[PDB]
Formats: sequence, structure tokens, C-alpha cells
Amino acid sequence: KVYSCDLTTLVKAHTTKRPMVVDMCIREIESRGLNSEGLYRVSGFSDLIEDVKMAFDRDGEKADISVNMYEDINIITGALKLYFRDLPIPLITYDAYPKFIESAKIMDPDEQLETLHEALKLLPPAHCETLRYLMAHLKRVTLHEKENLMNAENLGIVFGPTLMRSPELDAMAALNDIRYQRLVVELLIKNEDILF
Repeated sequence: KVYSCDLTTLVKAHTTKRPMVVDMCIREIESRGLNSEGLYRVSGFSDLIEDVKMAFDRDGEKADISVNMYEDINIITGALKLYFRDLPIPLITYDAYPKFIESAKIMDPDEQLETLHEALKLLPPAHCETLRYLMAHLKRVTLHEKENLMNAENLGIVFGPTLMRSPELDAMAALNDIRYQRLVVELLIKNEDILF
């Protein structure tokens, strides 16, 4: 129903700007976790994360993800990451992906940012909107680094292989794409304010 549904299809079915999972998790996270050490890196218990999935699948916007039901905020960051992991077409789509990697390869910061802007335009509206919202939230997470120890680089490690998927099968290129995907995430968080 919710998890593993196509992003565009889900938001069209609900007439919302972005999935309830995304808005609800980010709200919970921002209310109780911006200063929590290792936010997004630290795993909550896998089974409790599965349970959150089961709840959204069953109840949609009615799902209970409160501190009462799940004390550890890393269960919620876990649920949100799983949500993007479960997308049939990833947040940064197969189609748009090459333009993001193109941007990652550029050495000049300004031309790199320009190409990143163009890559964003290639995403379908629902993908662009969810990514925008995510990136605003991730920026806030990094502003709390003194407390949470997370910066754009650290978050790029976590999010790089979740938001994007490499089609490549070739050892040097594979390791390269992993680093490029992390850089794409880092640039998106850092420059969210001027890219969206």
C-alpha cells in the first residue's frame, strides 16, 4: 500500500504534495531528535522499524509513530530511510541519475552547482518536491552538528546509496559511483537553500 509503492502514484492517490511517511517521520524527528547523537547513522532495532512500516501500510496518515509507541527516535529515522529504500523508482530516478553523476564529476564548484540545478529539473514533480523537503530537513540536522555529530558529509554516507542506485557493474567505476552518490547528497544538503 504505502511502502514499495511508486512515489508519483502514491501522492496522486492521496492528493498530497508528498507521502505521509515522509511528512510524519520528519515531523517526529524534528520534534524530538535534532540533537540526538549520530542521527540517521545509528540504527534503531530492525524489527521495530519493520513495525513502523507495517503501521503506515495499514493505517496511512493515521499511523501511530509517537514517542509512546516508539521511544527510540532511531526507529523513526530507520523507518524513513527504509521508505526511500523501498521505492521502486528511487528518489533520484534512474532517468535523472546520470545528470547528478555528471554534476559530481565537475571540479569547478559553480559549474557543478549549475549542473546539479539542471539534474533537479529532470526529476518528476513529486520526486523533486519530496527531495526538496528531505534536503531542507537534512540541512537542519547538519545545523545541529555540535550536538548530533552529523554533517553533510556523514549524511551523504547514509543517504547516497538509498536515494540513488548504480546500474554499473565494473569494480573501479562502482567504488567511484558510491563516492559520487555521497557527494551528490552532500552538495544537495549544503546548497539546498540555493538549489530549491
